[PDB]
Amino acid sequence: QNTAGCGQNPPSSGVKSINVGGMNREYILQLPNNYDPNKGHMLIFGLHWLSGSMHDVHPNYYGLRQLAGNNAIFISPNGINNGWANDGGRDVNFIDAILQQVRSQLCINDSQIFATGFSFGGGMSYALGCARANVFRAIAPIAGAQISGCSGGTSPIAFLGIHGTNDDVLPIAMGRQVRDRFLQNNGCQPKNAPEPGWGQGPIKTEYSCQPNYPVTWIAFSGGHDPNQSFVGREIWDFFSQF
Ligand SMILES: *[C@@H]1O[C@H](CO)[C@@H](O[C@@H]2O[C@H](CO)[C@@H](O)[C@H](O)[C@H]2NC(C)=O)[C@H](O)[C@H]1NC(C)=O
Ligand SMILES: COc1cc(/C=C/C(=O)O)ccc1O
Ligand SMILES: [Mg+2]
Repeated sequence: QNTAGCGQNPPSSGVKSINVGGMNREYILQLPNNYDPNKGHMLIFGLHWLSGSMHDVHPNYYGLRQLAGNNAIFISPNGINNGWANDGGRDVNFIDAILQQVRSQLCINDSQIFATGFSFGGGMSYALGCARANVFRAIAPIAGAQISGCSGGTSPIAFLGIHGTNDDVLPIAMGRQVRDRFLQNNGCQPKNAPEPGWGQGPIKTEYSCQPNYPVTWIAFSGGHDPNQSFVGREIWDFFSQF
């Protein structure tokens, strides 16, 4: 179902500021090349990593921008202290405030709201899946871990996890913990997920879960690096199935 912003004159793309409980915070809004204000769009949050900023995720959005056509609106929010510590839920509240604002300004399909990010931004995507499973259709942490909290975390939500076997910063076992939570929440049948050897190609494992709540795990043989050529393709294909 489409939001109240449908049919309204659109704002401009660029850096926006927003008051969150007295705290001034900032995000980048990127409209598609051809924005039809009468068509419901996907909404994709891309979340930066530690010591990064919103300006590192924009303009490429982990490879999604080049694949998305006119179907998606992109948002790159800025973390406090170049991170997503999410103290007391303040970063979940930030996302709540962005959503309230953009849904009233833009034509968004409420069943196509997504979040993805790398490392600390993958932790933050996980926190949104824990606390806002009613809002987000799917999350895709890249080298994620439980480092931004997880309040709630019992509801199902479609999940794609990507992680490198030789990641020395957030070891892959931390990403498997995130995955295993949604294998339980989504009612997935137990299944072995093989992971590649050194110098071997990525291995994607698709689980059998409740119909609306798929779980996919992709392990690649590299390290702490989101710039693999399959990343944008796999995330887009996962998001566009809904
Ligand atoms: C908003 O998004 C939903 C889900 O993507 C759309 O519902 C889909 O409609 C297409 C039409 O063939 C089919 O793939 C399915 O029937 C629906 N997919 C689901 C429910 O996952 C919906 O049409 C979009 N637009 C509006 C106005 O709701
Ligand atoms: C190991 O624990 C942590 C790791 C990170 C790394 C974030 C990043 O690389 O983006 C952040 C916070 C942590 O508590
Ligand atoms: Mg298109």
